[PDB]
Amino acid sequence: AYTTFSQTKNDQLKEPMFFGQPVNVARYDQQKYDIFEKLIEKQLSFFWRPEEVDVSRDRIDYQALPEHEKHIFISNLKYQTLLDSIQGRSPNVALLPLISIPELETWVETWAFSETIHSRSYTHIIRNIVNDPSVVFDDIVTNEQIQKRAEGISSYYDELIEMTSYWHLLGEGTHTVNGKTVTVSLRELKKKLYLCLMSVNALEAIRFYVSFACSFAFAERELMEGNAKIIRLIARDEALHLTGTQHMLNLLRSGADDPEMAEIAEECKQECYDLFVQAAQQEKDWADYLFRDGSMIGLNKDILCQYVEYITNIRMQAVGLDLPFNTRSNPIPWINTWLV
Amino acid sequence: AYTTFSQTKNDQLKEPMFFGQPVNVARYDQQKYDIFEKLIEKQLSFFWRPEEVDVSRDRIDYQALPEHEKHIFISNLKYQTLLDSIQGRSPNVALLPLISIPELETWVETWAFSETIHSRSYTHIIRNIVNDPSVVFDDIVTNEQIQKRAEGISSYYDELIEMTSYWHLLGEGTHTVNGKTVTVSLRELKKKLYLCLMSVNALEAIRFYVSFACSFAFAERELMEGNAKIIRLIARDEALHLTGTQHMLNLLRSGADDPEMAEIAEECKQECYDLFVQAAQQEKDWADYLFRDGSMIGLNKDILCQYVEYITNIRMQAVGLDLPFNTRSNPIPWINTWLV
Ligand SMILES: [Fe+3]
Ligand SMILES: [Fe+3]
Ligand SMILES: [Fe+3]
Ligand SMILES: [Fe+3]
Ligand SMILES: [Hg+2]
Ligand SMILES: [Hg+2]
Ligand SMILES: [Hg+2]
Ligand SMILES: [Hg+2]
Ligand SMILES: [Hg+2]
Ligand SMILES: [Hg+2]
Ligand SMILES: [Hg+2]
Ligand SMILES: [Hg+2]
Ligand SMILES: [Hg+2]
Ligand SMILES: [Hg+2]
Ligand SMILES: [Hg+2]
Ligand SMILES: [Hg+2]
Ligand SMILES: [Hg+2]
Ligand SMILES: [Hg+2]
Repeated sequence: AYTTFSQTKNDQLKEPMFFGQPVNVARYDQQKYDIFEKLIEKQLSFFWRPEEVDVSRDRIDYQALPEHEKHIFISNLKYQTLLDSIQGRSPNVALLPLISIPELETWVETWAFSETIHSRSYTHIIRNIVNDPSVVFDDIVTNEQIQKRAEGISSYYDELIEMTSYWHLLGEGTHTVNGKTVTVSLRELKKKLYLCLMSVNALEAIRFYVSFACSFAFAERELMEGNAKIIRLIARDEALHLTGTQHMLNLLRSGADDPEMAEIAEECKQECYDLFVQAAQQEKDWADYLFRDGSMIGLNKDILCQYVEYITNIRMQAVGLDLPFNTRSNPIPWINTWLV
Repeated sequence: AYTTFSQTKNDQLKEPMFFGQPVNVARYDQQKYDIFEKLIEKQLSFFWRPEEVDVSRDRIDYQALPEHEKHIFISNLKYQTLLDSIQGRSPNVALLPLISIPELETWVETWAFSETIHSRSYTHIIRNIVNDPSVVFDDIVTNEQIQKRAEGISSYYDELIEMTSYWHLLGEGTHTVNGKTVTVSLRELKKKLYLCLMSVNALEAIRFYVSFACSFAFAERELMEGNAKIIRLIARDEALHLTGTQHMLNLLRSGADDPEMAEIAEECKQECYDLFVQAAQQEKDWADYLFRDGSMIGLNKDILCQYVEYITNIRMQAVGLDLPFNTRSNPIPWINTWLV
């Protein structure tokens, strides 16, 4: 029941962010939430081209890196590549079919587009530091530790997409599909979308930042400067992306949008909390693999764990959740000079 | 059965453009088809911001225009706005769930993104020429003469999307849903995709170009010059978009990407031909409504009717279809000053 151009003349200012009438005319002279228009304008002002960044010396730096440092650097890069591969397509496939206001529709498409630029930058880096990129790219898919760290991301998007298709095809109700009873509940679909957004928020807010810390650890010793310039630019984009998710989530919580979403945000509060705790544990577990061949000065399992707890508390506080970790000061204040 | 990250390590150089394993890793160091990477590169190199175009004098030009000319200009602009509203979201929602090679996936997202910029440019123009943009935007959804084509375009996308959901959810076969038999055929889905792509090719290559003639006719008179600059940038992007659909269609019908698709194309060849003529006829009938109160310097019902046949022959020939109209040289070579 999805349509690329709804024929009903509706007041886009009164539609809910999600699950309302699909957007027909794309207009930007007015908006229900100006924050999304501001985010679009910001992201567009940040447009950058990866191939323009000089990465000619990163090859020399990487090649001369001790083996364990190569492992750390490349493992981190592979995870970043995984995230943006997923983030380039997922917002469009999973969220686009559910948006009912133009500013949010275009923000999602712009956001997704910016992630494809990130992916293009990783190819730019990879192709210029290793002889055979295929070894790196192929490993992203088969690496058990990389997929264990990311487990839950694609699966959540996939479930939401499947539930969305059932909704658009059959509508609300209890149906009989090939002899099996299938329930299509919009409230349940709203819950899935809501928790998906919270998961994406955690991906943006924590997963990416942990990886930035590892990238900039090399920038601190004046190595991989081409990669550093790129990660700085990517970080600037991710900051906008997480601002977008924090606002979507907090606006839904406010009850100023779909009233049902406000009820859902409250009822599912523990699930929100749980997914953050789970994501944090995954990031921590990754350290055992990251430093399997040795650590670096200022970058090891303990420092990584402290940073995960540090940033997780900040991000959870930002969306109204209790803090699961002991409070602490930034374990790696040097990261500030690289962010924003 | 769609996934945002297929867990199987596959050779992306050997997958078909569509219906293969969903793209997992986004890489750009290699490609099955170079054209899509080159198109991505070109499109990124053409990035532009509408707000940077001075449209301060279009206001007075528009007010000074005779009433029938205001109708011509605004009706045309409304149609362009409709086309890009649909094109900003549809390639993403309709094609992403079916693409199996990374270069094509990112091209589609880049292409769709470029369309959102176009939509933003129309808002820039409209808000600077009428005082109350709402009157213009609302008429787009309700305008009888416009919605004719709108529904026809949306239909192809909407049906493809619906059939794609059934395919991902139930797979091929004869299923039952609430007492009704629902048959899912990959062959029929492929035909749907082919028809849809041909329709988009006609939209990109014919519908847009007819509107460009309508727009640049004013530019020739040094009127609505801000609009002219924007449409010129839009036409530059559209040339890339049509290049992309022409390659997709030609690769699908030759049989080098998927034998079944080549077989289907030949099968529904007559349908495709009438599909194109129909689209041309619609643009013709439109030119009518456009001049139902008079003509202007350089454009009228007949000259526009001639341009439609001229461009249609060229575009249809490009994708292996017979020529429906008598051959002639360009009716308005002056338009070349503004096109690629
Ligand atoms: Fe990213
Ligand atoms: Fe992001
Ligand atoms: Fe366009
Ligand atoms: Fe286009
Ligand atoms: Hg999500
Ligand atoms: Hg998600
Ligand atoms: Hg890391
Ligand atoms: Hg780290
Ligand atoms: Hg829940
Ligand atoms: Hg919550
Ligand atoms: Hg810790
Ligand atoms: Hg299509
Ligand atoms: Hg289509
Ligand atoms: Hg026209
Ligand atoms: Hg025209
Ligand atoms: Hg056909
Ligand atoms: Hg056709
Ligand atoms: Hg004619």
